[PDB]
Amino acid sequence: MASYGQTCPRPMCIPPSYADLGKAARDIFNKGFGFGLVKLDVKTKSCSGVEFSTSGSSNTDTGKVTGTLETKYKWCEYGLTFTEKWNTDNTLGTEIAIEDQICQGLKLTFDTTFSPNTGKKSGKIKSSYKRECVNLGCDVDFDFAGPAIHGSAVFGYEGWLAGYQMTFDSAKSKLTRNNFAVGYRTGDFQLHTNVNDGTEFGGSIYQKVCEDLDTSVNLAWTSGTNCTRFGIAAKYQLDPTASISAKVNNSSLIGVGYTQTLRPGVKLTLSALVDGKSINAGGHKLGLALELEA
Amino acid sequence: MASYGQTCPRPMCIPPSYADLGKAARDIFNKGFGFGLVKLDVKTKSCSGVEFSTSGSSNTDTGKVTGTLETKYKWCEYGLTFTEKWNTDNTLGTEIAIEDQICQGLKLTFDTTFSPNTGKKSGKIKSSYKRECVNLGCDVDFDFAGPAIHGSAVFGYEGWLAGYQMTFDSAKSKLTRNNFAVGYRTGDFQLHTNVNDGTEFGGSIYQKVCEDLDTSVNLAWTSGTNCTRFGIAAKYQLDPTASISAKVNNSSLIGVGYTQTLRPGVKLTLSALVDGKSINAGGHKLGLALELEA
Amino acid sequence: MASYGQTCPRPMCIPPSYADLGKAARDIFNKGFGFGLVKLDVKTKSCSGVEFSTSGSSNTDTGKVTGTLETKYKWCEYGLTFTEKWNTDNTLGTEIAIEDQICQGLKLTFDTTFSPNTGKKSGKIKSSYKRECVNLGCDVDFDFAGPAIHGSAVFGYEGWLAGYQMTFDSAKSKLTRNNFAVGYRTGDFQLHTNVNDGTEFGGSIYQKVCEDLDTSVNLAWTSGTNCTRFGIAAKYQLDPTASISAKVNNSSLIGVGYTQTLRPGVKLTLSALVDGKSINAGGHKLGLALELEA
Amino acid sequence: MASYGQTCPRPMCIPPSYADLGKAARDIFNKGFGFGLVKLDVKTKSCSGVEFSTSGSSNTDTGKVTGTLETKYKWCEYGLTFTEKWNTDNTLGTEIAIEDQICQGLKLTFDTTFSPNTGKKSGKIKSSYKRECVNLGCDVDFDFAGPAIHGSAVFGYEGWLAGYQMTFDSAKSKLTRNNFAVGYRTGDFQLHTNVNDGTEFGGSIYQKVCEDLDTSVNLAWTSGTNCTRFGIAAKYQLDPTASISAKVNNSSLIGVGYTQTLRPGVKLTLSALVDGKSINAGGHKLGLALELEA
Amino acid sequence: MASYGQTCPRPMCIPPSYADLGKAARDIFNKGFGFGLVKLDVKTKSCSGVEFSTSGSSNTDTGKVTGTLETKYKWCEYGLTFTEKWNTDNTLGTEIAIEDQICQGLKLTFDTTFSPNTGKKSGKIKSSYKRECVNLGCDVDFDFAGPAIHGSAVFGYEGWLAGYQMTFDSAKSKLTRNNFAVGYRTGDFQLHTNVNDGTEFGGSIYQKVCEDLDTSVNLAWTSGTNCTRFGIAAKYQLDPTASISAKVNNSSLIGVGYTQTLRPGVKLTLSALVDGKSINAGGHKLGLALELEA
Amino acid sequence: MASYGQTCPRPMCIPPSYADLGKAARDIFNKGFGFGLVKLDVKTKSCSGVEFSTSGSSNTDTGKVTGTLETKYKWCEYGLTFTEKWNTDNTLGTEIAIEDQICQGLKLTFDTTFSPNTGKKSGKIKSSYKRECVNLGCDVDFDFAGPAIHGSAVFGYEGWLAGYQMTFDSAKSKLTRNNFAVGYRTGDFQLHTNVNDGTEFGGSIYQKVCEDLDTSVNLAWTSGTNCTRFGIAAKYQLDPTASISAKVNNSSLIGVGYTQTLRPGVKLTLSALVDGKSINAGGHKLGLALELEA
Repeated sequence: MASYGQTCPRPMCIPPSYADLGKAARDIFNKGFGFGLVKLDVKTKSCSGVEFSTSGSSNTDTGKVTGTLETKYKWCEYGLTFTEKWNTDNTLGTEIAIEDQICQGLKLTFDTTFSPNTGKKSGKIKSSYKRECVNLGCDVDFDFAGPAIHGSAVFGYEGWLAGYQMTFDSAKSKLTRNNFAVGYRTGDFQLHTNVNDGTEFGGSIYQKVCEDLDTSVNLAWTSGTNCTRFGIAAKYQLDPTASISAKVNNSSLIGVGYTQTLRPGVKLTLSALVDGKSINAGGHKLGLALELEA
Repeated sequence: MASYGQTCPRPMCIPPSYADLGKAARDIFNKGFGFGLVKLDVKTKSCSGVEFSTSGSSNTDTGKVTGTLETKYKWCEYGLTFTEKWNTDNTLGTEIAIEDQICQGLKLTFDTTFSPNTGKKSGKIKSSYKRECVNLGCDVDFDFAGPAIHGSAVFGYEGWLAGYQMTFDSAKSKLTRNNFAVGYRTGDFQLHTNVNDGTEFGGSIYQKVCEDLDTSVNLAWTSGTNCTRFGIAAKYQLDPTASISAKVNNSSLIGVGYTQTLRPGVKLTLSALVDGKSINAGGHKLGLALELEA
Repeated sequence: MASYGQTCPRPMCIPPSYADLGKAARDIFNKGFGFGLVKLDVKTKSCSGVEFSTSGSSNTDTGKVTGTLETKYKWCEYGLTFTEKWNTDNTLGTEIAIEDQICQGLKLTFDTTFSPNTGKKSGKIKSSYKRECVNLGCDVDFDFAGPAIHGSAVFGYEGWLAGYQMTFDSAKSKLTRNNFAVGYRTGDFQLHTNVNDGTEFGGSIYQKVCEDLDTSVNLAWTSGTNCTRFGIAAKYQLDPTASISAKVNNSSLIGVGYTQTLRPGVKLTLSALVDGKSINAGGHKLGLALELEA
Repeated sequence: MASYGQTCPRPMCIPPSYADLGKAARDIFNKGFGFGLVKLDVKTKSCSGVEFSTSGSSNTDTGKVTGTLETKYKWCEYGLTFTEKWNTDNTLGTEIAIEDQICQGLKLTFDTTFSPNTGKKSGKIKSSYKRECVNLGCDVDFDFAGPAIHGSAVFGYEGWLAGYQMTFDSAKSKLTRNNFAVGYRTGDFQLHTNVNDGTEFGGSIYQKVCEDLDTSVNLAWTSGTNCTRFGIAAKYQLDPTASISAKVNNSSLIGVGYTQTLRPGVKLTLSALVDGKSINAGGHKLGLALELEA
Repeated sequence: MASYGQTCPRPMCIPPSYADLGKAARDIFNKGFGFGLVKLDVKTKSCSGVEFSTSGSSNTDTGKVTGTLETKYKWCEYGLTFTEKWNTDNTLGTEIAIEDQICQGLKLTFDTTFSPNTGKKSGKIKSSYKRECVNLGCDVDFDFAGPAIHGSAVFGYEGWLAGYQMTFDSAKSKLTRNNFAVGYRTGDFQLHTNVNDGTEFGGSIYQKVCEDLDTSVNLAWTSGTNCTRFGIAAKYQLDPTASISAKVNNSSLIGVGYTQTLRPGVKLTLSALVDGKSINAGGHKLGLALELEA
Repeated sequence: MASYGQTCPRPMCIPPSYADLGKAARDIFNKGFGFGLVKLDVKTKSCSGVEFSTSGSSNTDTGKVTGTLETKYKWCEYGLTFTEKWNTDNTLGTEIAIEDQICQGLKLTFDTTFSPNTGKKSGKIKSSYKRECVNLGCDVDFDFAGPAIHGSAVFGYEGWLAGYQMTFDSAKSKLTRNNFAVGYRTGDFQLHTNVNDGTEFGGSIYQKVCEDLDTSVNLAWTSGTNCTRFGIAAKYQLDPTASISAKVNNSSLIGVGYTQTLRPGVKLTLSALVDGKSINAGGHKLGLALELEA
């Protein structure tokens, strides 16, 4: 038996990171929609252990066309991942990730970025620990007149979750953000509630309804006022190579979308947003995306 | 077989004193850090049965430089220890300890102190009894318009602990403090919860994670309010002659430290505290300590 | 038979890199001389697969004494070399080289450097491919408001060589340097001619004369003028543990030097430069170096 | 046959360092006497490769009691010695020595010292080369507004010795001290003469007289005057575990001393100095020392 | 072989003390004559290690009869001599001598005297060192408003002698007397010349003439004048138990004397002085002495 | 049967001298304590019949360091003791004692002292007669404008004692002191009462309590007043090489002390005095003494 420097079970006795709380509900509301943009994603791999990914994007509301290119090298025998990246704003950088090299359940990542537009150099060091019933870590952001420290932890028991996230500014030695959350998760549904700085509140519901149907509800409100926001969304698997999705915001905003697999490895997504009830006499938006993986 | 005036097993079937409850977790949070101070510890011994110890200390937040010098004589054949002490505030004194002389598991200590700064004389008499599953005792503080009586006891069973601590003022014939605690201990972990006077509550978790890694969690809260405090700490053995430690407080205070053995008998410790997120724009503190044992 | 991702013969059917063109002639003019400096080179190895190297240096014309220390780890079973480095200007760094891991004849190197004097971080990624009759590659320099791209290639046939070297500045998207070279090589002699940016021209001759005698000639000139420079040098093996060298520059500068093996593994070098014809009534320089390898 | 980076014979075809010239005569005059002080030397070793040494000292003419403690680690397989040190003035430090690691006959030592009394940090780098008929080296002292360079060399032939020592101040770029010496050595006797800066002159004679008798003569004088100083000393082995010594200074100062081995590993030394002819009506001094080695 | 704290040969490779220079010539002129006095010397010894000596004396020119009594104890096993003394002027005292106890050739003596006539107490400490070719020492006289220091040394080579004697007054810190001498000695003759304070000069000749005949010459003169003094003396062994002596002074003073052994252990001496040429019509003097040793 | 000039039995049918009345009680109160002083006692003997004793002493309340040296010669075959003495105040002297030489039970002592500090000479003649049931004698003190006569006698019967002591001044022919005493003695206890000049009264009780325990009581009072003084003391043998003692004075003065034999012939004594009840806020005193007998 190999020795251990830390112990953990297989998922899902290990909780989500703070950032992942509510992810399933969020994916129903976010994935499948691309309103206002045209996106192009080309992914390829080589047997040498290198993956490539290029992502193009055109924003209808700015007229700007942008994109990012990444190359990733996977040292499977070491637990090391090396990434090279470039984008259209001439920002370039390198990322190095370490997994289970120090102790089991430990992930360490170094992110260094440079931008010749100004000559600015900056970066981040991330650390994350996964163990039975706990998911904890911290990102430290190194920049001019920084660093900033972003700590977090989630813990749980018998499907119940709770946790926090805090951001500190070391140039002031002050806390600038303090978020908290609670919830419950199982295979069929997830329930989440949270607060940001004691002022912004909200939550979400994720629910499996049928084998082909995933639904969710988002809630939000602001302390000191009577303003509340909400919405409902769903994703329906039409067939093995097709799906539809839609969502309705309390502000009468209705999103729709459709994804179709054209060929295994090839997926096409179309979507649109309508401003009710003034349609088509308002801010109608459309989107298109094509993804190809080799 | 020698006769007995009291009986006890070898540790650890004998519980910790009330004061020692949670010690392992506390050491992770306290040892290895010296923020704000420079400390110098010189220890020597002689084959005549005398040990000497001198401890220097400089506090960055006051500008004061202080220190203490002690001489200890060990009468190994009698179970008696005699200590002479002096410090920079001109306080001088004598301590006499008696171990297993009266009955097995019994420790008696006499502590007499004098300060020419005022001419004040005061002292303490301590008594502590160790037996199977019980650790009980009392310190009596003799001073002007005293004495005060500080009693305590811890008991346990199959790794479970419980106990109390009480302070009485004999000049009033009243109880002034009443502390309680419960917990569990084993080789791999310790769990402790306590209360002071029914108002201050808290606890701690000690956990061995890996052979080279010791971690802990501290909790605290105050009755009548919603104020809670907490923090997480760890100590990692980098190599046989080096270690690192760190701790994070809920108030965004991050402590770091490093200890290195320079030579067997010689240890160097460096540490610092950063006030997140305003760093370096806040109350940054550093520490340094060197210890030499002959 | 192992598969191949690239093919090459044994040297010397594989040409030198652009940087190595003319190396043999250059070594006669450079090696064996240390005018103006005192140098100390200590090299050691351990059976654990680690090599150490420390190099001290004192420059008579500045009064500065400097040096560098390196540690190298050779993963012979992987084709990987890991280097740690530090120097007197407080520059520190890490280098990782990969050889024949991707495909045969391919060398990849990652060079990361940090200097706390300013907090600056920078580095290089190098790639070099060796194949029958071709030696090609590129160094990319990543820095503030960079990167710079330094490409090169040498090719040949039946002893004949030709190649180029180009430097580009990606922050401008311009070529900044374009060097070209031609030549011929065999066991007994080498002939090289080159040009830098169409303005600086030069070349060299390497010739074996006798078993104990290596000689060479350097030539240079600048476009737009009548200024030419040249010199002649030689190295003579006096005996198995001793050698002498000398060189004469067209500007009447005469270099001399002597190397002696004191013990296998131990070499002592002395040298001097005289400013003719005003000697000793001019800028006379001396040098000394001792190298020990364990 | 192992390779060599330098060559040397066994002693004594390798001369003493400049500092060691006249050492045998000096030991007769210095060793065995401790006038005015009480000294205590405890030395111990452990099979783990660590040696410990503690030295106490009481000076009758100041009333001060002081001392030093050192720990030494011997990496016999590497040629490396690591020393940790502390003393009563709160000065602490580390020394690292390297022997025959670079090349044969080469010794390199790094000495770093810190004193919290002021917070001052300083140190030295030493280099010494031993070869047939030559002993050369240099100590560089790194301090505030330094460094100072202390160079030296001794050479010889057929028992004859000669050499020099020079100190330079790099903050001035000037020589501050220039010492020279000549002499002769054999098994039975040694003759030494020297000069410091052209002003202070002196010398010594060492002579074996009988198997149990070692004698010596010291001479000194100052340029520009008629002032001369001298003295004669001897050491006599009374028996295998006892010896006596004495010395007479031209200023009528007579030193006496006696050493006795009490047990192998245990040595006791007593000594005294009398101011002739006014005895006992003058500055009579006594000394005592005990040394124990385990 | 016993150890040595000092070394010396047997006499006569060790010179006489300053006070002993010329002693042989002086004995011819002094011994055997007792003009003007009657003397009685009784010496006894006991097997217990105690010697006694009583000396009576009557001076014809004063009419006073005096005497001294001494008791001496010889601690042969220690090298210690203890003497008790009393005389007719009521002066009493104690003397302690130490020989070869400290180091070989070293003699130390303590002389304490008391006189109830006045109640005065005073004394001397003497130190004398005998070594090959050197005889050195010092007497320190401790009295009211003293001490006085009387230093001396004699050295020689191949029969040649030279030396000095100086007296200092420590209450003034001045030299009060400075004597010098030179000479030659062998078995057959001795030659001595001296000076006291640069003013008084003189010398003597000792010569063996025949087996039964010892002769000598005394010389003296004073600086600043033409005054010289001299005389010639001789001692003749008449038979094994009888001898005659005589001396003539330049001032026409002729001394004669005769000694006879009456019985072994018993000696009778008669003598007279005649004032030439006015005899018997001048200051004629006679003497008588009897000595008995048991 | 030898003739007798006086007759007496063996002790204790012969009473103590007046000065020895109450000695056992006094020793409990005096011996074992040295408050305020450091004392050093070195005693040696030689087989030649000479004993030496040197006693050093440092008084904390004056800062003066003093001492005495004595040499004693024992003429065992004669009944004669001869003592030579010197001390730090430059007082010197001789003592001669005669025992049983005149008649049995008779002791005669001559004590002569001189001090060069003034030139003063003085002394004493003592005479003491021991017989069945009587102990009588007289000391005569001879000094300037003296002598003084100090007579005494003690007599007894069946354990009962009585006696007197008187001092007369012969320069006045008057009695100056007249002391009287009565008491009882046995092996287990002693009772004593006395009066000095009819004004000072007191007494003591000595009692053996246990084999290892000796106790006593002191009483005193002054005629004409109501002032009384008293105290209680004890000595306890802790073991064959250790003892403790203590005493309490009516004026709240508590003395403590401890003696330990370190080695046969070597004894170490520590002691202290505390001023009750103001401790430690009063005239606390400590003492130390070491005695070595060879």
